[PDB]
Amino acid sequence: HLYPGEVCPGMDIRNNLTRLHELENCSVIEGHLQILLMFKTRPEDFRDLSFPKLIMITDYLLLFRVYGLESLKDLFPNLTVIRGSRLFFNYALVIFEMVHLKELGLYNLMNITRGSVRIEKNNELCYLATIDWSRILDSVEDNHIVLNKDDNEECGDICPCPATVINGQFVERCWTHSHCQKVCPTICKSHGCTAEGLCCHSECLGNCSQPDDPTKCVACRNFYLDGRCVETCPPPYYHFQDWRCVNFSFCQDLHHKCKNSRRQGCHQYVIHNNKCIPECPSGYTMNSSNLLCTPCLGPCPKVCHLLEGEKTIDSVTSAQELRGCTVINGSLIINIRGGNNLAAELEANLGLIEEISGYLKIRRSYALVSLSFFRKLRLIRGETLEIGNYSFYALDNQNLRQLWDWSKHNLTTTQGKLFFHYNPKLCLSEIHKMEEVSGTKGRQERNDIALKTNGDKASCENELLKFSYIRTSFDKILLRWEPYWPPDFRDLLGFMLFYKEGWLMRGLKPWTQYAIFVKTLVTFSDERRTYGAKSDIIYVQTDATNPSVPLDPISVSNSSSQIILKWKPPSDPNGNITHYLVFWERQAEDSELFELDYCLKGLKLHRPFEKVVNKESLVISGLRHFTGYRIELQACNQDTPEERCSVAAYVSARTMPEAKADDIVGPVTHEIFENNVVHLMWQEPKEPNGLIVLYEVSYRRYGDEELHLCVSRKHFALERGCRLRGLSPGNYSVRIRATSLAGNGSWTEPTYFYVTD
Amino acid sequence: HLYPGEVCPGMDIRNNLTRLHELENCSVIEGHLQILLMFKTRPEDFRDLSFPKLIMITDYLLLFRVYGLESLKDLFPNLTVIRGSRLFFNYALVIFEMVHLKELGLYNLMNITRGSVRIEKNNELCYLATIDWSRILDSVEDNYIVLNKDDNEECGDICPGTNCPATQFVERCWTHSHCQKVCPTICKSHGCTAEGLCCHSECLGNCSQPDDPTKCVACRNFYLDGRCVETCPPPYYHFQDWRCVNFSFCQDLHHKCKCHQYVIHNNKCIPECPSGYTMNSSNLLCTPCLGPCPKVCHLLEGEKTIDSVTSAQELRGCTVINGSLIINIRGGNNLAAELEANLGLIEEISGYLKIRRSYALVSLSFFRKLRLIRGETLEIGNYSFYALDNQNLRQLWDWSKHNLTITQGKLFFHYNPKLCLSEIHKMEEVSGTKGRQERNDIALKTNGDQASCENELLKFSYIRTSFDKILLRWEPYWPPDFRDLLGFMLFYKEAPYQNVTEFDWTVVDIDPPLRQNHPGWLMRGLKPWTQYAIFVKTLVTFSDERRTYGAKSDIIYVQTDATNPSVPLDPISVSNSSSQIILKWKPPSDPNGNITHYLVFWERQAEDSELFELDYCHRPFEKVVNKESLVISGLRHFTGYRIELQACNQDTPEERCSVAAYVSARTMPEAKADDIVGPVTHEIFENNVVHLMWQEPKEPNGLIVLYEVSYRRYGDEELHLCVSRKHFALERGCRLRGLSPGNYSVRIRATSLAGNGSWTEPTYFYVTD
DNA sequence: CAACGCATGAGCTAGATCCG
Repeated sequence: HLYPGEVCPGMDIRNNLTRLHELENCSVIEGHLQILLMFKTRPEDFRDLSFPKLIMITDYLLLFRVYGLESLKDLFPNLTVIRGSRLFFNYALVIFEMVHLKELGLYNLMNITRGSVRIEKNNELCYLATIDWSRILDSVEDNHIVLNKDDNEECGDICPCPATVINGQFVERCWTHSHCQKVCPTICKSHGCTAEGLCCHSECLGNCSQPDDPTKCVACRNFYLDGRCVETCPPPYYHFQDWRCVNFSFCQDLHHKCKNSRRQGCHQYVIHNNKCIPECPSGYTMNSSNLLCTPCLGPCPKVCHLLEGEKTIDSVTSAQELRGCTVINGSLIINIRGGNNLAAELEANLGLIEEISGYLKIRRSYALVSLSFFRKLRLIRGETLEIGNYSFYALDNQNLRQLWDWSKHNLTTTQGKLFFHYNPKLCLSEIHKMEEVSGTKGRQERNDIALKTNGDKASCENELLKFSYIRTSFDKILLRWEPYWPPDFRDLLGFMLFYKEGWLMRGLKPWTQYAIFVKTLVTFSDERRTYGAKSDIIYVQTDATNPSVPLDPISVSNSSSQIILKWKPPSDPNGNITHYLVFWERQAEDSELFELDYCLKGLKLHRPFEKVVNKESLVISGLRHFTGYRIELQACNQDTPEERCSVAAYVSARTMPEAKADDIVGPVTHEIFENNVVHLMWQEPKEPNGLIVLYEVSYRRYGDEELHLCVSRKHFALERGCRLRGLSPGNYSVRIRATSLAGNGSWTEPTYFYVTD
Repeated sequence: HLYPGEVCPGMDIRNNLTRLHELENCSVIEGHLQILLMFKTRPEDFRDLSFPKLIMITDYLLLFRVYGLESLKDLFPNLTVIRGSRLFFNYALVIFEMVHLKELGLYNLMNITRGSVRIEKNNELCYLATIDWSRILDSVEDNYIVLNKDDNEECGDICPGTNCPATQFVERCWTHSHCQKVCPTICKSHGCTAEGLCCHSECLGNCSQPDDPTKCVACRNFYLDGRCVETCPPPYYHFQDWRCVNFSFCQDLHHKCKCHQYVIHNNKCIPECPSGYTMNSSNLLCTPCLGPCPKVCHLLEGEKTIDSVTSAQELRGCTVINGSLIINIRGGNNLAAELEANLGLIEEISGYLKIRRSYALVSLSFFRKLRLIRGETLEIGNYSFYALDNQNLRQLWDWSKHNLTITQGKLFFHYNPKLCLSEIHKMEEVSGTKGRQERNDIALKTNGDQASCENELLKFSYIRTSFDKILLRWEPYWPPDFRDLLGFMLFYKEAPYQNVTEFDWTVVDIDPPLRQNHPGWLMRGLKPWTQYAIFVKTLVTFSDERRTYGAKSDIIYVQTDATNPSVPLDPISVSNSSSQIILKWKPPSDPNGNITHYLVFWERQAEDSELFELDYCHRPFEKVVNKESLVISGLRHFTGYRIELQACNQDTPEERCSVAAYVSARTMPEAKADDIVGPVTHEIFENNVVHLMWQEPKEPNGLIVLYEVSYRRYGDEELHLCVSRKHFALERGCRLRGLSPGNYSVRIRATSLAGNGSWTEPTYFYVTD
C-alpha cells in the first residue's frame, strides 16, 4: 500500500509524555509536530516507545528543550519526506538546544520539498558534516548549523555510502556509525530509487519496493487517491492540502462540523477550482447550498454564526466570535457596559452584519447612545418568538437616544411586538418615527409602550421643534430655529443640542456630514402633565476648503534621465480630490563648490507642469544626468470651476549620472622644456556629470615607483594642463584621469615622451 | 451732572418692558446690575431715550443674550464712572454671548480703576473696533478683546464726521447719534471731552468743565473738597481711589442710602471690612467677629446668582447666607468642580443650596461646618435645597460634624441614581424638614435605583516584591451571597507618584476564591527598580434591583527591586597618541539604581612573528566611578589593545555589574620611525661587488615587510632590490652581484606597515670594473 | 520544606508560586 495507516492531526506536547500515546495508529500528521518544555524526565523511558508507522509530515517538525534523548532514531524510524507546507520561523526542521542527543539518527530523509534545516546549541551531536544536504535539501542556501559539538573536530566522525565528492574532498557521508547516507545513481533526481539503482515510478519518491510501479512505492509527489496518485486527479474529487483529492461529500461535512462556532481554528471550507480551499479569496463570496464561490459583484459580505441561538455581547471580546457574521440564524442580545476606546471597535466587529433572524434584546445597555452600528442590518423577521409575543425588547437604556435614521436607512419587520420601557433618553416622537418605516401600523397590532416611561431627562412627548434658518461655512454653522413656548413660558428652562458626525456651534470639519436636532426641557406641574419638543433628525454636511500639502514626497532615480516619485495624499482632502499637479525645476550646480581644493580633506558634499490624476506616483523623463531637480507637488481637489488647491510640497531629485561621460578624450599631449619641466595637456570631457573637480596624472618609468600628482581645477584652469616639475629624462608611462563628482573614469594610454639614450 | 438724582440700591432687569425706565431717576447705584436671558420680549418693544441721570455705579455690569436691543443709550447715555468693590469674572465689565445689537451707548465711559476688560464670545456684535481700548482704560495689552467677531472688524461702523473729536473702524464712536470723546492716548485713563486732550489734566473719565480739577467727576488721586491731592489728609479717608471723606462723612455716605456701606480702615473709607468682621448697625462700622463670620457680603433682594467660575462674591468670607443662590455657570463638563471654584472657603451655608452634574466626587466633605439654615429670606418655592444630576455622588455627610438643622426650607431628592436611599432618609431626619410637616416632594422612582453605597475595602493578605515582579494576595472575600461573586478586578499601574488617580491602570481579573483560598495576583514582567500602585475591587453579580455587594481594596505602592546593570552604552576605545589609548562609553540603558563604578579591564595585544617574515619580493584593570571615560597609557607605537568594559550599580555586598564589552584598538603608528638608521658602510671592489650594510629601523613599527634598496646610476636605468627578512638577516644588509661602471648611489627605506618611512640619504659608492 | 536548577525573561512556545 502507499499509506495504509491513519490520518493524524497536528498536536503540541509540553511538560509530559502522556499525550504522545495518541500516535499508536495514525501515520500521516497534517499540520506540524511541536514537542517542547519537558524537564523532569529520565533518559531511560525513551528506549521502549516507538512509532514505526509515521511517514508524512506536512508543515514542520520542532524539537525544543528535550531532556533524556540521546538518539531519536529509536522514535522516528520510518519518516521520509517533509513537505514543508508551512514554514515555522522560516524553517522546516529545527533541532535546538538538545542536551543529551549523542547522534541525530535521521537516516531516512530523501527530499525536503521546501524550507531548510537548522541545528543549534547542541554540544552532543557528531557526524553533522556527513549529511550531504544538497542531495536532500533542494535549498542549501538557507541551511544554518552552527554552535554544535562539531564546532571543533573532536567527536570522532568515523563510519563505514560512496563517500560523495560534492565538495573538493572525498568526504564520507554517514548518518550514524552503523548507517551511511544512501546515494544511488542520479539518472532520476527525485523519482524514487532502489538499492540496486533501478529508478522506480516517476511520480513517487523516497524508498521503494518494486520499480516503475505507482501502486507499490512509498511516497509520491502531487496528490494521492486510494492507493494510486496522479499529478492531477479527475474531478469527482477536489484537491485538498496540495497532497490529496477527495469527493465533495467529505469536506462539505467539515464546513458543517464547525458551522457551530465551537472552534475558531477551523475554516468554513469552500469549493473553488477543485480545491476545497478554506476561503475563496477577495472578490468572491459564498452561496447557500452549492458551496461554490460567487464572483462577488461589487462589495459583498462574509459569514460566521451565533452561539446556541442566544449570543450575549458584554464587550468587544464577546463580539469577537461575531466577527464577520453576516446572517445570524437565531436571536441576539447586547449588554455593553463600557471599557476603553469604544469609538469604532463596536462598528468594526459588526459593521457588516446583514440579517438577524430571532429577537433582539437591548436589556441593561448603557454604554451606547445609538444603535447606528447595524449599518448593514436590513430586516428582523424573527422565526422564533420571544415569550409574550415580542420581537423587540429594550429596558434600562439611560443614555440611548437615537435608534435608527429613517432617512438614510429602511427597516422592515413582519411579526412580533415591541417593548420600549424605562428608556428616558429615548424619546417618544422617535419611537413614533419607526412605525412608518418598520410598518407595525400595518397588520395593525396593539403594542405596549408606556407614554410616561420615556421622555425623562428630556421633554419631547408633545411638540416637534422646527428649524428656521441654516447657513454653513468651512468651519462653523449657526442654528436658529423657531421658538417653542409651553403654555406656561416660565416652565421652559432651556434647550439642549446634540450633534455627531440661536446658537453658534464652532467645532466642525470640512467635508463632513453631521446629524443635528433640538430638544426642549420643561419642568413638571403638580399633576404629572409634562410638555416639550424634539426637532427632527436633520443632516448637516460641510463644504470643501483647499486640502493640505502632499505628505512625505520621495523621488528616486533609476536611469540617467529618469526620476520616479512617491508621496502621500494630504491629511485633509476636504472633498473629492480630482487630481494632482506636479512642478519640477532644475538646480544646475552649487557655484560655491567651484573654489575648494578637493585633494586636501575629501568631498564637500516658467517651469514645466504635469497633471497626474488619481495616482500617487510620477515617472519623470527627458532629464539631464546628475542634475539636482526641485519638485513641487500640488494636490488639487476641484478643477473645472476655477481650480484651487493647497501649498506646494517641496522635494528634490537627482538623476543617476552616466559613467562614460568622464573619460579624457584623446591622447594627452606632452611638451618637453629644456629645464626638466614638462607640459601635459588634455581636454576636459565634453559632458561632465555635475563637475570634473580633480585630475589624476600618473607618470611612471617602467620598473620604478610611481608618484601621484593632484592637478587641481584651478591649476588646470589657470595654466591649461599641468606643469609637471621634477622629471628626470627618459621615457615614461603616464596615465591621465579626470575625477568628477560621480567617480573615476578610465586611464588614458601611457603618455610616452621619450628621448633616445 | 453733579449727582442730580437720588442714590438707589442694586437692581436687575428681566423679562419685561415696563421696567426699562427706572434709572432715569437714580444717579448713584450701590449694588449689582445685570441684564440677561431676554426672551419674552421682542425687538420692536424696546424704546430709545437719552437722560443725563446716571454718573456712577459701584459694582460690576453684565450682559448675556439680550434679544431685541438696538442701542445702549436707552438706559446708559450718561454713565461716566464705573468701578466696583465686588468683582465678577475678575472684570469690571463682562460682555458674553450677546446678539442682535449693532451699536453701543458708552461714549462717555473712560474711567476704569478696578478690574479689567473682557471682550470675549460676542456674536453679531458691532462697534468693537471703533473703540480705542487705550482711550477707555489702560492700553489693549491688559484687556482680552478676543474670541469675538470684531477681532476682524466686522459690521460697517459709521462714526459722525466721516460731534466726533479727532482720533470697520472709521473713527472712535459708540452710537450713530453720539461720538466717543477721543484724545491722545497719553491720557490713557484720565478721560476727556471732545477737545483732543486730557479733559482737564489729571481727571478720570470725564470732567464737566475742562481745565478745572474741581469739576473732575473722578480723578486719579483722591478728591478732597475741590482738590485731587495725592493722599487724603485727616480726618478725610480714601474713598475708592477717587475721593477723600471724613469718618463722619464716611458714616454719613452710607447712612444716606439707608446699599453699600463704607467704614474707616487703612485710611480707606471704602465699602469693605477686614476678614471675619461682622457688622454693628450703630454707625455701620466694622466690628470684630469670631468663628464662621459672614462679615461684609451683599445679599440684597434676598437672592444672588452664580454663573461664573471666579468672582468676588463667595470668597470674601460670607459664611452665613441670608439670601438665595442659583448656579448657572456656562461652559465646562463638571459643575461639581465649577461649584467648588466659588464656595471653596465657605463651609457653612445658611441659604439656598443645590448641586448639579455630580462628578469627580462621591461624597461631600466641603460642608462640614454647616449646622443651621436660617431661611429668613423665602427661597424659590420655599425650597432651600435641590438635588438633581447626582450621577457620581455615593455618600453624604456624617452626623457628628455636620449636624445641619433647617429652620426654613424644604427638601428635593430627585435624579439621584447612584446614591442609596439610606443617606436620603438621614437627610430628612437631621435637617428635620419631614419633622416640621413641611411639604417635601420626593421622587423615589428615579432615586434609589442604579444605586451603590457599599464601599467595603479589601486588604492584600500576602504580598511579595521581587526584582521584576510582585506577587500580591488579598483575603478571600465573600459577599452576602456566595453565588454573588464574579471574582475580583485588581487595578494596578506603575506610580512612583504618591498622588495618582484611577479615573484616567491595567486591570487583571481573579477567579472567586475556593468555596478556602486567598485570591491574589502576581504581575507578569515589569521594569526592575520601579514603583507600582496596586488595588483590587470585587466584581459581583448585580440583581434587577441593582444592589451592590462588592468590595474595593485600597491602592498599595509596592516596588520591584533592582537587578544587574545594563552594558555601558556605546563603548568606544580610540587612540589618542602613539603611547596612549582612551576608552569612552555612555551610562547604561538600564542603570538599575545608583551607579557605584564602571568595571573596566584592559590588556596588551602583540604582533605575531610570521607577519614580519612575510615578504612580497592579574589583568590590568581600572575602576571608573560614575564616569563615561577611560584613559590608559604606557602603550607602544602601532600596538593593539583590548579593553574590557562593564557598568556596575552595587559593589559593597556583591559584585553586581553589567556583562562585559571589549574594544580592540591600536595606537597610532610612527611613520618616521621606519626611516633607515645606522651607518651605511660600503665595501667597494673592482669586480662589481659592493657589500651593503644598513641597520634595522629605529622602531619595530609592527610587521616589517621588506627593505627597499634602490641602487641607481645617473644615465642608466634604475634597479631596485627587494631585501627580504632572510636576505637582510643573512647578508647583514645586501651585496651587489654584478654591476656597471660609474659612481652609483643607493637610497634605503625599510618597508613596514606602520605608515611608510622616508628614503634615507643616497649613499654613494663608486663602482669600477 | 521552605534562589536555582534540569530555560529564557516579552525576539509561530509558556510568561516568573510559569516549575520543583
